[PDB]
Amino acid sequence: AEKVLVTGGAGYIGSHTVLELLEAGYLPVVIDNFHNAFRGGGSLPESLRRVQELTGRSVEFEEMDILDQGALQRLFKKYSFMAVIHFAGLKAVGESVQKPLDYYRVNLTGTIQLLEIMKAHGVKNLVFSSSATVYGNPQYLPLDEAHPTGGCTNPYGKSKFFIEEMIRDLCQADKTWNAVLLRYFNPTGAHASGCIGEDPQGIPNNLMPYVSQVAIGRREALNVFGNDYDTEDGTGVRDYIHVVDLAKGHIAALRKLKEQCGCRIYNLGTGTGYSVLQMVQAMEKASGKKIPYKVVARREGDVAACYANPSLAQEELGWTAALGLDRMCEDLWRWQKQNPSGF
Amino acid sequence: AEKVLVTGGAGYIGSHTVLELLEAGYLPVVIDNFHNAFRGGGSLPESLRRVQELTGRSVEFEEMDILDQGALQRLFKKYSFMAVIHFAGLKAVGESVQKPLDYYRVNLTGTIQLLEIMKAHGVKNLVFSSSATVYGNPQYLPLDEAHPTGGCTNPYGKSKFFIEEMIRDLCQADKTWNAVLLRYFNPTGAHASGCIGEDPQGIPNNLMPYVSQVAIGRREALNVFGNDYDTEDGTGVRDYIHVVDLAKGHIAALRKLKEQCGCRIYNLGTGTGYSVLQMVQAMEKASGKKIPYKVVARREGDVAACYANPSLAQEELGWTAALGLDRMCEDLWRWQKQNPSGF
Ligand SMILES: NC(=O)c1ccc[n+]([C@@H]2O[C@H](COP(=O)([O-])OP(=O)(O)OC[C@H]3O[C@@H](n4cnc5c(N)ncnc54)[C@H](O)[C@@H]3O)[C@@H](O)[C@H]2O)c1
Ligand SMILES: NC(=O)c1ccc[n+]([C@@H]2O[C@H](COP(=O)([O-])OP(=O)(O)OC[C@H]3O[C@@H](n4cnc5c(N)ncnc54)[C@H](O)[C@@H]3O)[C@@H](O)[C@H]2O)c1
Ligand SMILES: CCNC(=O)Nc1cc(C)on1
Ligand SMILES: CCNC(=O)Nc1cc(C)on1
Ligand SMILES: [Cl-]
Repeated sequence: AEKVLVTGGAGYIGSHTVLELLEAGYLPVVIDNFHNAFRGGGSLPESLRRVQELTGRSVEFEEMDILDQGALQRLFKKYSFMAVIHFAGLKAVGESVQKPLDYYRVNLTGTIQLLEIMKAHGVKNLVFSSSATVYGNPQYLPLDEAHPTGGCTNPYGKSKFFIEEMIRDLCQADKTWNAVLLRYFNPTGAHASGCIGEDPQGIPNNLMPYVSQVAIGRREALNVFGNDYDTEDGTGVRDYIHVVDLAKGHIAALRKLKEQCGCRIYNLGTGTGYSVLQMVQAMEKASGKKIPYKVVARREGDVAACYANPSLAQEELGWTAALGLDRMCEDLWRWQKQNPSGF
Repeated sequence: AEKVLVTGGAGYIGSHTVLELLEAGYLPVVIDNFHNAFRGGGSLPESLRRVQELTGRSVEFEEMDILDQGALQRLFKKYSFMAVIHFAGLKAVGESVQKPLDYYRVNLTGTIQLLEIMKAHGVKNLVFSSSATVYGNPQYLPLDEAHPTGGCTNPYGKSKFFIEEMIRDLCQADKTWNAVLLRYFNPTGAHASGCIGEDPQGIPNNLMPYVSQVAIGRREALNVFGNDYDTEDGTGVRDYIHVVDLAKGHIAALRKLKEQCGCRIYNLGTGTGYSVLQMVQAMEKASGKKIPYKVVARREGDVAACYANPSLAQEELGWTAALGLDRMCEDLWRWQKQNPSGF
């Protein structure tokens, strides 16, 4: 009878997490304003319509904006939530630099309003979908939870760090609160059905969607930003986690809340980084297609390598990533091939 | 003609700044929600009614909350502002620890909404009243504008740092913006008339109100947290600026905006810290009263000395603080004697 609110649940990570919630026997209620999700032929976002088909279970959904205080108040009176998993936000790094106020409005004001209504209704159990960009430029590797946070170099990253700090302070002030902050890097891959996945609008900003678009013929060549890094092959080494593993980590965090854990922070990841060229090669193998690329200048603010240590999650969340590079690529490619234009 | 919006202009630093604006020939419009200011017998806050009397000039005033987007929209259509000086916020360091969400809501969401409406109306000139607590615990002294920021532990400090970062990012994204961030420590004293000053606060940020209250006989003794610090007399050395000098610094910042300066950051202060015992002594002299004190243990997290270097402001704002510790004490005492319960 108690429900789990999932904000931004129509999106890439959200929709995968809704599916995992349903399969694990929880009752999700999703809100989304369709900022970055596709509308289906019915009331549901297309992603969540397919989730219903994939699971045989229904998703309760309300189209609303977390910036709408009155809608939030109504939502919290209407449903009895035992916890909230918070994905609603803006997440494009390049757009954040250009439009910082939008990022701070949606991410900060949105989160503060959510926390306020949660507090008002005594829902004091939160999984926050954070970002390992909060660690800033790596001072050692792999990044663990003891590594410094802050000194991010873009508004997106700062907004994530600021939210973490607000949550930490809330939990300090009220020990009844339980919150799990999950830090990870690049979600990749798709549900094994190939029926849902990441559906970028326009030219993709992340590597893997771009590479899949090259493979499918929609793009000519991948731009590789620098090949003179202090890495094995010269290209940037980055951290890629299968979205299904990531979604399962959000479930493990939800369960951790039941232990009355207070404020906890965990990295989610495989513990192994891959270079740009390693991902291209893996996508060529998965796709059976040539993926042309062109080396261009380093991108402002990029470092040689960043990857996370997931040992703490393994020990305290009972969680490990099961899906490796080839699976990420195979699952991405299936989504791409089955859905050449996305939703 | 063009006006200067002063948010939180009914409060202590705000009201003094309004008077300085009037004396310098600007046209102020104040907004305040009376969260921490006293209502007068007419439409104006008592502070601003007395400012009118002091200057012989009128202050326009609207009672509204910076959290109210619709009220902000109406305000910016109603008046034509050339610039905004932003004091509206919560500012009790001790209260922030107990109620962090309120600090983040008012300070962050309030500022974001202000910046958004400013952008929407092409008002791109801001003086932000910041806090030198953004430097965190001193790594060297005196603190200058090159010193690291962030690493504040209290929510108030963090909120101020986060606002600075949002403003910096806004100005990075739009070079047409001009903003001056003013960092200072503890305002004290009062207008020389003795007719305005700081009202009794719930949770003061500094010892001066307590010392004045001991001298007036409202309190028995001052608690001195430690007398074994690495300082000349063993008591903690802290940074105090006369509120009139502070207010004049906000005017200097306003003028700097005309230079199309972009984002600029200046410390304001006298350049010399004062110990607890020096303040006691100075208030004894000013008051002609004995001020008993009791040395108690150090407060966890307190440092021996913390004060700001104001050289950059002299060089680039043409501004110096002229009023010293004795004057701060004399002016505080006059306000206290003329107005034992504030307004
Ligand atoms: N994609 C990544 O690489 C990545 C990495 C680290 C962290 N994250 C975090 O995950 C979350 C985003 O998830 P995603 O990658 O699935 O992106 P996404 O854009 O696919 O999903 C976010 C969802 O939030 C919705 N939304 C946005 N603003 C909203 C608002 N004001 N009210 C209601 N709904 C709103 C969008 O419509 C979208 O459906 C954010 O918290 C982001 O910081 C993403
Ligand atoms: N007093 C200090 O020790 C100190 C030190 C450094 C910086 N500052 C900064 O100075 C400003 C506060 O000035 P002050 O010390 O004169 O305090 P104050 O409380 O006297 O003034 C702040 C004013 O803002 C008003 N206000 C609060 N919330 C508001 C809201 N939501 N909408 C509209 N009005 C609102 C209050 O009613 C008050 O009149 C803040 O920006 C604070 O961070 C103060
Ligand atoms: C989508 C555009 N291409 C890339 O993401 N290329 C990259 C990423 C990194 C790192 O280096 N080149
Ligand atoms: C509560 C009033 N007393 C003080 O503020 N005392 C102090 C302040 C510092 C510093 O050391 N003692
Ligand atoms: Cl369950």
